Amino acid sequence: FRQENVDDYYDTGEELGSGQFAVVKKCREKSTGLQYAAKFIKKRSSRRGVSREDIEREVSILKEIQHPNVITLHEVYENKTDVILILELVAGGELFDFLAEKESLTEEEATEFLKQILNGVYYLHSLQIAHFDLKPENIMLLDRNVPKPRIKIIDFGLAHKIDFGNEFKNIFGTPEFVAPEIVNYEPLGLEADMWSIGVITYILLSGASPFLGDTKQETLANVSAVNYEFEDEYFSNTSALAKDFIRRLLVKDPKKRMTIQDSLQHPWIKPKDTQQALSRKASAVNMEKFKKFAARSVRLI
Ligand SMILES: [Mg+2]
Repeated sequence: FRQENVDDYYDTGEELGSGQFAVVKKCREKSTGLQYAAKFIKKRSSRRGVSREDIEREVSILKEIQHPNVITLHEVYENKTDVILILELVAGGELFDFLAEKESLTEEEATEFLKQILNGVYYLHSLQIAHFDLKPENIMLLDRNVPKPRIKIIDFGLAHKIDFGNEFKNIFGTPEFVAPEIVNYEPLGLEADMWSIGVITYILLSGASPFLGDTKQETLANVSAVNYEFEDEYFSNTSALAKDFIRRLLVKDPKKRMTIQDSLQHPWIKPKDTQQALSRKASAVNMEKFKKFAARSVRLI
């Protein structure tokens, strides 16, 4: 990690964000004039700060990843109190906020945006990296003011390189979005991201959250038992192909769940014939419900 003062290389401005042991400022690199985001992460052994091990794992994954749909790490600095990630400036806001500004969305147009999400995940999974926190607030746009906005997956704070010879178990993430193996403290791997893609998709089409209960206890029980329905109220204009794609992801047994590669060949994403393309063209997002959803931190432990 770079030992120089980040201020010698960057001018820093306004706060873009803050979470528990971090703050994000917009910054401009002095030698090039280009803008980035600088995330200052408080170093911890002490119940304040992020552990060295977690900081290093997240940085080691960011340094590896280079793909148009995943946020890029520029440089990393360190002083006595922080680690500072200089990151690509991802300034278009959340995908669902952007989609909720539109009047309508066919299933065909929704798959367009989903496909960029699938391609970023396809790349991560091909490097044996599980993201482990896929949910709408981690799916952003690079710049909303262009003909075809680019999706960026962000926030690799929970990402792990999958180790063939050693099971990984942990309890983390947001209850609405975590796979049953996370709720049951079972072996975790790439499949958990696939389940969360199923949840993002179900919400994208309906504006409803599939497993959400009135309490945290109920949500977790719903997740663990895979207890969800496609209610007519929300899903009466959704194609059978959509619902099949979701059904193939929201699967208790991780070995039976569709993989990223399968997902990208699914006929709802890649129709094999005219009939399938027409079925997709005839269905559309429940935009009135989806707008309420977009207009509405939360942790497993
Ligand atoms: Mg986030």
